[PDB]
Amino acid sequence: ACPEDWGASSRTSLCFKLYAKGKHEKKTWFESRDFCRALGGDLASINNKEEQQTIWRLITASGSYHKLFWLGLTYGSPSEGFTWSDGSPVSYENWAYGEPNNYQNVEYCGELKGDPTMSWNDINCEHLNNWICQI
Ligand SMILES: CC(=O)N[C@@H]1[C@@H](O[C@@H]2O[C@@H](C)[C@@H](O)[C@@H](O)[C@@H]2O)[C@H](O)[C@@H](CO)O[C@H]1O
Ligand SMILES: [Ca+2]
Repeated sequence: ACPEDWGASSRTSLCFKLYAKGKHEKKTWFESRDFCRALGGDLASINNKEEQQTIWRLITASGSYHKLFWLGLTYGSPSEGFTWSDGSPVSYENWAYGEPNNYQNVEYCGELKGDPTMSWNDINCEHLNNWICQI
């Protein structure tokens, strides 16, 4: 079961919460990770298409599209490539076309484009974004 405002009550329920903020309250990737971890959770990992649907549904209920959200995607070692901050394997991927491209060699964190594509892009970790936590 999920906490109130994070999901449903069934044993298989996955718990996510959107944090959409104005520019003066958006956070870097590391700040967002720390915020979610302070609650006992982490930045959201999207481990399969079912979790993707869950998050997309939350976005539709928000009444706001096209927003960008930090996910728990962070680059590891050169041989690892991208990892999830919660330690789960990156088995499922939904990178946008041509991503991750490490554009200009400065893109080590992953963001979700909150539109129907639900696609991922690697971007500079110091950008200020909205974020999604899990618990
Ligand atoms: C898919 C791809 O390689 N896109 C390149 C562009 O990078 C993309 O857009 C920028 C603004 C940033 O969001 C990147 O994280 C993203 O991958 C790049 O700007 C452009 C330069 O001419 O080349 C594209 O191919
Ligand atoms: Ca990129």
